[PDB]
Amino acid sequence: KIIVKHVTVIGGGLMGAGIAQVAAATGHTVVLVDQTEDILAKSKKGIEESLRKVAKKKFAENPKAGDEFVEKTLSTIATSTDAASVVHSTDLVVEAIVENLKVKNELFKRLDKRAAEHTIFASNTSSLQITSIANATTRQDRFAGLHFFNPVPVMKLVEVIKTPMTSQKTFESLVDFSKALGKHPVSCKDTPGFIVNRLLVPYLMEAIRLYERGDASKEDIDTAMKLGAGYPMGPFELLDYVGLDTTKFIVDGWHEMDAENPLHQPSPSLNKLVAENKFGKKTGEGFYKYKHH
Amino acid sequence: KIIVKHVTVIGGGLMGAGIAQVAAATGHTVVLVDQTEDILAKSKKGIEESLRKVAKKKFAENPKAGDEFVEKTLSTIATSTDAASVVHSTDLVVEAIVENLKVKNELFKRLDKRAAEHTIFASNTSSLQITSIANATTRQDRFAGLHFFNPVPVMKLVEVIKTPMTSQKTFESLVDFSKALGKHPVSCKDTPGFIVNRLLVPYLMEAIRLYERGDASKEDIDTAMKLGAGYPMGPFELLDYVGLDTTKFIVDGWHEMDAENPLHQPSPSLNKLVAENKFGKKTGEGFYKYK
Ligand SMILES: NC(=O)c1ccc[n+]([C@@H]2O[C@H](COP(=O)([O-])OP(=O)(O)OC[C@H]3O[C@@H](n4cnc5c(N)ncnc54)[C@H](O)[C@@H]3O)[C@@H](O)[C@H]2O)c1
Ligand SMILES: NC(=O)c1ccc[n+]([C@@H]2O[C@H](COP(=O)([O-])OP(=O)(O)OC[C@H]3O[C@@H](n4cnc5c(N)ncnc54)[C@H](O)[C@@H]3O)[C@@H](O)[C@H]2O)c1
Repeated sequence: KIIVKHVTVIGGGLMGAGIAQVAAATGHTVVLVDQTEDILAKSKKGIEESLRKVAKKKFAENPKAGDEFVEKTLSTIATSTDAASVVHSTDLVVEAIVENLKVKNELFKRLDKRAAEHTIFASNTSSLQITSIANATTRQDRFAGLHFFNPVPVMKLVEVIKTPMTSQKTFESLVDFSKALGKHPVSCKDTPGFIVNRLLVPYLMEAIRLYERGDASKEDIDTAMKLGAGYPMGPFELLDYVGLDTTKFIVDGWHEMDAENPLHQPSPSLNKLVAENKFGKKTGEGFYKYKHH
Repeated sequence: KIIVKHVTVIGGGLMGAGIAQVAAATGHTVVLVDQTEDILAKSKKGIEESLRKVAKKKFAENPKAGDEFVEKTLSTIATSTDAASVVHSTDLVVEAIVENLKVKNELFKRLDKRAAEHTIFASNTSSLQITSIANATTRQDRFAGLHFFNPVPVMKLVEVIKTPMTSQKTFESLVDFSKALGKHPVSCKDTPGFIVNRLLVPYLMEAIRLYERGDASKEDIDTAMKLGAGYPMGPFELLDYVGLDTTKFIVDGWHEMDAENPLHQPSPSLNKLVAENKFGKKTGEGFYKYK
């Protein structure tokens, strides 16, 4: 077996940055990639802030030990603006850039040419077909989905997505990598939503519909699911948390593919908030208003 | 206003006994009704056991008081095999009998003729139209749904289901009672599944379907929802907890009442387990095997 040691993370946004942090804090050598040296600087700055915050809590009894912990993790994270310049010596590429099929394919089609023969390619895409992105290369046996959850340093789950072309060898290596990250990998076919979103999102939509239908208030529904179902967050609270735009985008996709399916019918309230740019906790307001920090 | 103090709980089963216990534990006078003395005898025994299990921990430093707390509570629960003889002056009737609409209606239609004027009637039914029961009486203004969750003494949520005919006075009385029970009432219309089950059951069926499609294993799905969604139990673990037959029954109902809706399509796997009497934990086996 070829064990993942060097990881190239493409995209230093909410997800990528978190993936880089966890990979680096667990002993992997990482190269975080993004479009500009500024974006990278900002992303790395966010990773530091997050680590120091974790350190000031784990090593509360010893600041020096906390600093060392942060410095060692942070120092194993290099940054480059062109992934092509470093994949020839990387073991795994984890992509977390814009959720646009064409962009991702252009990305992987090119990297395919620079990457070492054993290099595995993985996409953290939530709504696109791993199979579609994989066929943008001739490395399908070494391509799969590696789906994380926000905040990455905190959420322990990772969905390892296998296309009909992914090799068992590629699959096992990602499972191993997942455990090496301190996460718990689960397996799922390359089907829309995979496991979590496929069971989570349609439920959140049903919650919105029960509310639009006026059967009960948002507040009551949230109370009902937290106390009655034991959920950490009521559905409206979670919607604002994951992002109403993020959610609408996923559902539009499903609706597009099967407009006749009632489960994916659009939500007026959801569309309205998104139109009004009320994306949730991101913009200080979604279905609920939040204290603009 | 109408302050509920004397309560009639019809049905001393899983839900019934729990409602009786919490009502009694919170200072209400309670009369528990069921079909036989043996059933009632066992129901009241289960209540005593549950109360004692608690007292032993809470009154460790003073067992005497603990036993008195239990004594007081049990002595505030009466039992009867004849509902009609009890409702003449009760403030509230909470029903939790077999999920059969006919039986329920006959029950309430009969009791409507016995209950005092101010008496409020309420059903704990999960998959039935509160309206399809209130109309079985002429007390529609004092009829509502009051849906509790198992274990009643643990679950703090209570869904107060109001119908178009339900009085506001009746509504606020049930809300006040819910709070008196130390519970937290939420409001919903007499729409199927109310809030909780309406949003939970279909999700659980979807989990089964993902499994039946061959997309992932039950274990991973369970793990996925626990770690990825922060749920206490994975869907299959929960299905076995709430009961597979219980669930199937609710899904079939919605399926018959609207066979066009994809969320209510029957599950081969679910039906099979029910057929071969594998109902979940309460049977030692459902999607998983226990003990
Ligand atoms: N945030 C979530 O809830 C979540 C959870 C799981 C998976 N995802 C998936 O992860 C991916 C990124 O999500 P995000 O929330 O981290 O996004 P984001 O907008 O926070 O960050 C994306 C980063 O990608 C960079 N980027 C865009 N195009 C690029 C290109 N051609 N080359 C290099 N870098 C490029 C941007 O500059 C940006 O810093 C998406 O595919 C999304 O569907 C999101
Ligand atoms: N998941 C649950 O267990 C749950 C949760 C919420 C609501 N409910 C609802 O609560 C009610 C009962 O559920 P349960 O789980 O307590 O059931 P159960 O079968 O444990 O207990 C019902 C009790 O009702 C008695 N009963 C039946 N018909 C009667 C009649 N005509 N008169 C007097 N007693 C009668 C039985 O003998 C039995 O002891 C149902 O309407 C159901 O839909 C169940």
